[PDB]
Amino acid sequence: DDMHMVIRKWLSSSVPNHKQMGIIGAVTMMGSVALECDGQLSTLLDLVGFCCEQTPEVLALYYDELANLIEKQKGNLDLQLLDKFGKSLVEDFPNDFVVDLSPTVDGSFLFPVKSLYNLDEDETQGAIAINLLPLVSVSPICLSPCFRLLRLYTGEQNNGSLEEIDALLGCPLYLTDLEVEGKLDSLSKQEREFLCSLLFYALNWFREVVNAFCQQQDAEMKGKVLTRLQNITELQNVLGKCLAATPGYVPPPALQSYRPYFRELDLEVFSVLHLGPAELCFLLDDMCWKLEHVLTFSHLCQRSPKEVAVCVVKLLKPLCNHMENMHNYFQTVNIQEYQLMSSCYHQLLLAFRLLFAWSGFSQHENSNLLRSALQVLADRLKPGETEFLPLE
Repeated sequence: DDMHMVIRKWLSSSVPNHKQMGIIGAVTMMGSVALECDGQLSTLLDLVGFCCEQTPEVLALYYDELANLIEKQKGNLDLQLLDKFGKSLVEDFPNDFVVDLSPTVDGSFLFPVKSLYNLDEDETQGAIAINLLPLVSVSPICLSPCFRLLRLYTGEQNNGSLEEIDALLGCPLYLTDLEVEGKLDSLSKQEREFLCSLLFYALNWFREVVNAFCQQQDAEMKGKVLTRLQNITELQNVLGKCLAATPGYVPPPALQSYRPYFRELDLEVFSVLHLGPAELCFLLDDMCWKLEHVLTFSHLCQRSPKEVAVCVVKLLKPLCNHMENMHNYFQTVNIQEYQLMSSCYHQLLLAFRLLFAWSGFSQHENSNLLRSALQVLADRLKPGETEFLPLE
């Protein structure tokens, strides 16, 4: 009763500071049923809805709270209890964001709506699309939290996430013509600020979907993932020239100045390396930025440094194959390609030093991990047959 009272008091508190802590405590309390349980939960969620039904940012934090809850203890979460609280999203999401994809879309938008980036579905589900342009003018901020929770719930209900949300991967996106990026001066700080926000939201949506679908491996899925990665790098290249003409801008809470505003990239994404130069440079930059902090940001901190180390060591073979390809190219050997390859090489070596300089290898418990990594490198040198050779 005391906990419920303090949670309700914080929910009704006028100062926004710590009001988010109310929803944090609410999801923490709901975690207690993660083995008449529904009554107190219903009262708490009624209070939360009353105190945040008109707050979009609070709704975003609420969805993120469920996402973190499912991610943390998704192994043995109760299916029926989770469904009884989360059944609303199945109707909430497509009714809000899943718009019709008819070609007769019209309105008072600043730029025309074009169905860019048609997926592998050649008109199979043309009536389904993500109408971001009418939505910006259900709020824009909450899209990727809601998609994250939908993905996690579908993974809970069904082992393969394809059976529920398979059509979402190849959907088009409502956007204007990229050629307008050349005529930036025509914007006059009226259209430029409008389209900057839209470009950020498009990048965040693409990051969310590639984060969702990359871990699951199926026939032809990986090609769609790689094409989406190409779409991300093309959009980022457009955004660079766009933001070059913006003296200042404040993006939503969610060219490395805009690093923290992007959606966090899951550590499973680097399983994709098992590709052009731009995508490889982008992924390696993300990996190096993570290892520069962990081994010397909310999602990867959930797991210990030992888990990060074993996950990184699992990927050592494709890195070696890439390095050998770089060596062959440079021996055999286009200013842009030369710069890209030099950056990739410098990103490959920095990752190597950050792995091997990990202080935790001083302790004796991690002898097997270091022996395995050195075994991989030695097997890369010779034909094989390490046979558990001596350390020297």
